[PDB]
Amino acid sequence: LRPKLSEEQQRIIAILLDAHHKTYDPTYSDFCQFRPPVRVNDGGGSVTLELSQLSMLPHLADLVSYSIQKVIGFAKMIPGFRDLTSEDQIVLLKSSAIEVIMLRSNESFTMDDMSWTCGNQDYKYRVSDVTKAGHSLELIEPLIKFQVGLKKLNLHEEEHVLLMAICIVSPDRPGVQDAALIEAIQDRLSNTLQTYIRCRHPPPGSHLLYAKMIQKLADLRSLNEEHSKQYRCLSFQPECSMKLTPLVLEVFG
Ligand SMILES: CC/C(=C\C=C\C(O)(C(F)(F)F)C(F)(F)F)c1cccc(CCc2ccc(CO)c(CO)c2)c1
Repeated sequence: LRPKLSEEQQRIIAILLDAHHKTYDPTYSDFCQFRPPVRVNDGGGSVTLELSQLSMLPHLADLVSYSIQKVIGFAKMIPGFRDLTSEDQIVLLKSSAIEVIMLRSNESFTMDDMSWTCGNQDYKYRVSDVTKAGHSLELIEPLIKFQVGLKKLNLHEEEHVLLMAICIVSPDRPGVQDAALIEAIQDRLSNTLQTYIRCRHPPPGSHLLYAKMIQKLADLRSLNEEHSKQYRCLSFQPECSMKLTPLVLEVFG
């Protein structure tokens, strides 16, 4: 059966697409406002050198901080999100932050050279740039694999924004109070996504796509955990706080 999208589901998709268009700048025009990227010589991927310099951290931290602000903006536009208490809203935002950033960054990710390309050489981010910010291959390699896998799903923008919404409105996040309400909102979103795939996504992929998308959400949980561990290590580096931002410190601290 291929039921048609209800008027409510059509509205949801329209709202989410609009929300994304208002919070994701495909030209990355604000990136020049961040502290400048600095790339020190580290062909050997020396952890000691990377930690002593953290050359790319100010720039990446500003980019992630900027991204978190956009995600907060996007989340506020998710139908039903504002029906949640402020406490639950913040809990969901802090816990899904890095995951949603990983998902949204897929738009700049390119398989041409496996990088996040946001402009000229200066704003092209490779595995080496992320290691220069203090992260290790234990996170980066799996992240790249995740980006490629997501790219290969060839998601429609409608599916992309629904996936980000579903990621944010997860009832299984530690600290949530009204799990039932959150689950109701997520179910409304998941049903919209399943209905959309069944009647708008052409084969080969009309089906099976939903399961693959849900598996990406599970993958994100593992990446989230690894990122938290790496952030912990990074925070132990003296003077690291100045290289971050108040928003980043609160969300991951
Ligand atoms: C390895 C994971 C990570 C960031 C980690 C950052 C921090 O741990 C620290 F400290 F290092 F700064 C933080 F800030 F969290 F604390 C990361 C995840 C996904 C991508 C990228 C690459 C860059 C890119 C990001 C976001 C968007 C859009 O938001 C776009 C443009 O699409 C490009 C990096």
